[PDB]
Amino acid sequence: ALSLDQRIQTLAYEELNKAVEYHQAKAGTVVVLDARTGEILALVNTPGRNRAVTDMIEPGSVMKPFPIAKALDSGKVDTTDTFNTLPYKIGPATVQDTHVYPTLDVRGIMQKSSNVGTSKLSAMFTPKEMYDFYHDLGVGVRMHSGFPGESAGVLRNWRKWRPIEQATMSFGYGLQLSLLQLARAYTVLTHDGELLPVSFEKQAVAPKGKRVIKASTAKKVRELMVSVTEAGGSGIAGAVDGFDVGAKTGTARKLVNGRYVDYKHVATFIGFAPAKNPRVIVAVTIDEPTANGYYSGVVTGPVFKQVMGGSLNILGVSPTKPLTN
Ligand SMILES: CC1(C)S[C@H]([C@@H](C=O)NC(=O)[C@H](NC(=O)N2CCNC2=O)c2ccccc2)N[C@H]1C(=O)O
Repeated sequence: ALSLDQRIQTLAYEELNKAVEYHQAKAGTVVVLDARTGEILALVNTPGRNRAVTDMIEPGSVMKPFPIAKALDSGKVDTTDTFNTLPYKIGPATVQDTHVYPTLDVRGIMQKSSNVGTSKLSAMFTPKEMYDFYHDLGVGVRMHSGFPGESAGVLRNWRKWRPIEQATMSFGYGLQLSLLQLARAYTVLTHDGELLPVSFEKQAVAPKGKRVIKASTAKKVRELMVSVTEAGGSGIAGAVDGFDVGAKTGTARKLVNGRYVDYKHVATFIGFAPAKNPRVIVAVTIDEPTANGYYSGVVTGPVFKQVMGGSLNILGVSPTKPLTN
């Protein structure tokens, strides 16, 4: 009846805890979705409540593939287009990357995780168009997974938005998602641009997605995302031997009385493989690591590596390129 694979479940548990202990972190979560059905194959939380469904976080940089997809789907951006990625101001506040480049093409924006570049891609759409796009991805939306305490997330209405909000949401702040809503949204990337329902039951009928982007655009985005796990990309720690992996890192500062603090982070890592035609999505978040680094790449990449590499094995998926080990 249940779609949870005990072997992936066990693997996800062990590796989650090994990372949480190692990094002296408060809490953490792993979800593993079927990339074409939305079946949950694994879902684990450090002890306590089912954080995967009940808790909402700001996605940060693991949001960025979505505005990017939107740009490309519209016809207004091509994958080769170059953008000005310098710091710029919207009223008082300033939008910037942690490493400054003067320009990046779209592929640069993904591989390096450019806040500015993502917000330049966002800025070509009306508030309504971005809202509608995030809503269609399930941001702020009940999933009816069948779990109790299901968080809807938060998606403030576009009629209310200050201009800075459009921009900050495009690179992941001022909006909130359960890790499970976030994994789900990635089915748009994996299921040829159709958002899938999520369920913990084996399903007897093909599930029907809602079309959000073209099949051609998901394909292009998945290829862009391979850059994240190769040299020059922020998720190199996440690479799995034998396979190209489309992934996205995200490190977020936390909100304490509504101001962002520089001594408290949430590390996230979501990816799928094989990149060209994925079978699986793996999502990791770890909250408030205190030892042995705080970046997505070093905190959540290794966890992802082991859960993805062990899932592909367990499901009888063969390596698509030769090992270098
Ligand atoms: C370190 C990174 C490469 S920057 C980028 C990105 C997305 O996650 N993270 C940020 O832009 C994030 N900013 C952030 O939290 N806030 C909150 C409100 N405004 C704002 O920008 C940050 C975290 C740590 C140091 C510097 C910046 N991805 C990181 C990755 O891959 O771990």
